[PDB]
This record gives sequence, C-alpha cells and structure tokens, in this order.
Amino acid sequence: KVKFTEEEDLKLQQLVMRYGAKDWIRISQLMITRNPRQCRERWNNYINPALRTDPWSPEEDMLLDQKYAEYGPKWNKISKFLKNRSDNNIRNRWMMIARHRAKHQKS
Repeated sequence: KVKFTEEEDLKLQQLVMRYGAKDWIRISQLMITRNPRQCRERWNNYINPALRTDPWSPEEDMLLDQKYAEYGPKWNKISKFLKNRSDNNIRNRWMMIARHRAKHQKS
C-alpha cells in the first residue's frame, strides 16, 4: 500500500480539488511524508476522469497474472499500466474476478 492510507486519498480529492492537480509540491509540503508524484499517482488512479464505473476485461486478468505475479495486489503499480481505472476499481474488480478462481472454477 502507499505510505498514506485510503482515508488520505479522500483528503486528496479535497486538497487536489483546491489545487486542481498541478501544485503537488505544495500538497507535499503539508505532508512531506510522501512525494508529489505519490499523491498525484492517486489523482489519475483514483479521481480525475470519473472512473466510478470503468471495469477492465479478461485482458487485464490475463495480463495481470503476469504483473500481479511480480508486484502482487499493488494496484498502485498496476493502475499505472491502465491509466484508465483506479486501484479502487482494480482492488474491487480483482475481488470479483478473483472470486471465480478462488475455488477451482478456473477449469
């Protein structure tokens, strides 16, 4: 997980809404515990395009088995390969698709 907790990711929606999405150096001054790119990575992988409903397809499932196998549930690194979804969508959809392979229905 990232240094800050999801609860912070919500603060980003507010602070970033006040800065728009370009003064990360300022938002980082408040919480120097993270780099400007760390909170920005959430902007596109959490709030910016309104992906409250942008679920991926088996393409990420098969291409994720390769990335996850390396990073694992770090939707922070995966969401960067999508730039179309958010960790909240991946962490949430992976549990929907992982629920099918959870038992053995995989075959």
